[PDB]
Amino acid sequence: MNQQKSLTLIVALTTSYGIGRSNSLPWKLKKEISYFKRVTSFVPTFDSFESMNVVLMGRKTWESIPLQFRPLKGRINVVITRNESLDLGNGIHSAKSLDHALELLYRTYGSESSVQINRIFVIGGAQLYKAAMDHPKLDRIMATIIYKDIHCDVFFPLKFRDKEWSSVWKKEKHSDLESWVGTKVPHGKINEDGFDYEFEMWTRDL
Ligand SMILES: NC(=O)C1=CN([C@@H]2O[C@H](COP(=O)(O)OP(=O)(O)OC[C@H]3O[C@@H](n4cnc5c(N)ncnc54)[C@@H](OP(=O)(O)O)[C@@H]3O)[C@@H](O)[C@H]2O)C=CC1
Ligand SMILES: COc1ccc(OCCCCCC(=O)O)cc1Cc1cnc2nc(N)nc(N)c2c1C
Repeated sequence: MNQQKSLTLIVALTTSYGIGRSNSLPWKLKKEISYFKRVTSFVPTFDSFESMNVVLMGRKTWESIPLQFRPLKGRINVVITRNESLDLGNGIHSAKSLDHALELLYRTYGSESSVQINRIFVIGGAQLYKAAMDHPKLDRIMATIIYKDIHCDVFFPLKFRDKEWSSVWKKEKHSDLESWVGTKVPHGKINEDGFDYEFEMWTRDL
């Protein structure tokens, strides 16, 4: 009991794979955040009685989210950290690795329990993404591609959209994205505050 679910990674990144600048996001993208929330939150209606999605995040990502938005509402939050928090203890799930998080969620949210887990998301940390790209249950990347070389100091660790990884990672038809995300989603370039981005969904075979 531990191999059940695929992991999905969700990320926004520039075409040079930049994702972060001063333990923050190098952009301010109200719509993009709104997609993140909607993807990360969606549970099919029949399952929305009992089921919640899970968001897994590195410790530096936890801190870098404005305090008023923590925990991410309507999703089971787990922060990955070797400490043995200390979190500020406080009823926010904690684990020292991606697999220790999964084990905790299965123990905590089992057949028995009131709440049921629907999908599991890795929402970041470059360090946590690195561990997720190595994990053999990671089969899906919901990527927002930012068409600008915004200066970054933290990078996505694997060039999954580049030719050297193109036999492993495959970009899906937009209708397959909408279908996976349960909603109609903007297709093509979107422009908030000065640059174009778009929503992509990438997969690999387990
Ligand atoms: N553009 C986007 O889509 C997103 C960008 N970001 C950005 O990425 C940056 C943060 O990335 P990064 O600095 O790497 O930090 P992370 O958010 O991955 O947090 C790093 C810390 O998380 C714990 N951790 C992460 N991975 C593991 C692991 N495999 N095993 C055990 N513990 C782990 C910490 O442990 P310990 O307690 O020991 O410190 C480690 O120091 C920020 O700028 C943030 O804004 C974040 C989310 C999304
Ligand atoms: C540094 O990470 C930040 C910094 C500030 C921030 O502003 C608060 C918004 C919270 C309200 C929405 C909700 O309730 O969900 C959010 C995040 C997380 C984030 C943002 N975009 C994201 N966009 C994508 N494509 N992927 C991610 N993984 C994102 C992730 C983790």
